Amino acid sequence: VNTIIYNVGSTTISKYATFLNDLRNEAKDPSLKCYGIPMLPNTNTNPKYVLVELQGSNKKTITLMLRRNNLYVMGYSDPFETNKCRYHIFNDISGTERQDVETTLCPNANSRVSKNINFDSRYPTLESKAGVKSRSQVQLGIQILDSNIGKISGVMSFTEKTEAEFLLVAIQMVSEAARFKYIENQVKTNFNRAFNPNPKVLNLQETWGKISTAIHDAKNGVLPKPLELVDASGAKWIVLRVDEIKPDVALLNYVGGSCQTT
Ligand SMILES: Nc1nc(O)c2nc(CNc3ccc(C(=O)O)cc3)cnc2[nH+]1
Repeated sequence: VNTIIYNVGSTTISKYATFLNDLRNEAKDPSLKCYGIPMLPNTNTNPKYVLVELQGSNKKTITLMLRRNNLYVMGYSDPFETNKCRYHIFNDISGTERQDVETTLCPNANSRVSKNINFDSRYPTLESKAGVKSRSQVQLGIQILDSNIGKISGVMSFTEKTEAEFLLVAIQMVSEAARFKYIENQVKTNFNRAFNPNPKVLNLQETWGKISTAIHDAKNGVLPKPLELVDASGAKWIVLRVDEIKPDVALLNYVGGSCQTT
């Protein structure tokens, strides 16, 4: 498994771009692509994971473990106490995958410790733990991510709110930013400040699977049926072609079957 290292304590937008660029290049299937957009790989493809080491300020680091097939965060780890590696697996991880999060995050079986994420990765759960009806109320931003890392990295006890807040922010600035060019650009336009995720960034996150299927199944560039998304103002946004949603998409969820590759 490879790890993409990103210095959150000291960056520029070009470094952010390079980061996502490296995570996409690593996550994507070396050949799967529909309409010129890279597609994630089939679950049987190896490696099945990719790590993202987030280096905050004050020597506070957190490593994220992502599944390559759908870019989902399965858990995270942080340097703890002396030679310890504290892994936190999402509660929606099951079977062998739970051993995979533990061993892939903390290879040294001798010094690794467990600290379970007692809830799933679904936004409504994360939002509920963060104590917000919508993640739109939790601003995203570099300095913010850095600050959330510091509240967890090495700290024995943090609340589910503190934890959910870190997750919400990290999930969107990492995997959601990698999945969508639009989301990356939003972060870069507000690189030096805190910003609330707009209706389009959130909708994109919620309709990624549909968009990916729709584009995979697209005929000549025509979406099987009209896809109803929402723009930045929160207005209805009906897409009929791949050219209309493609600019905002960097990676497509793995969708089984052949497709118009270009
Ligand atoms: N990076 C990452 N990691 C995960 O573990 C993860 N899990 C999910 C499932 N849950 C959800 C819940 C709500 C919505 C939504 O409200 O749009 C979309 C997906 C989605 N997106 C995810 N992204």
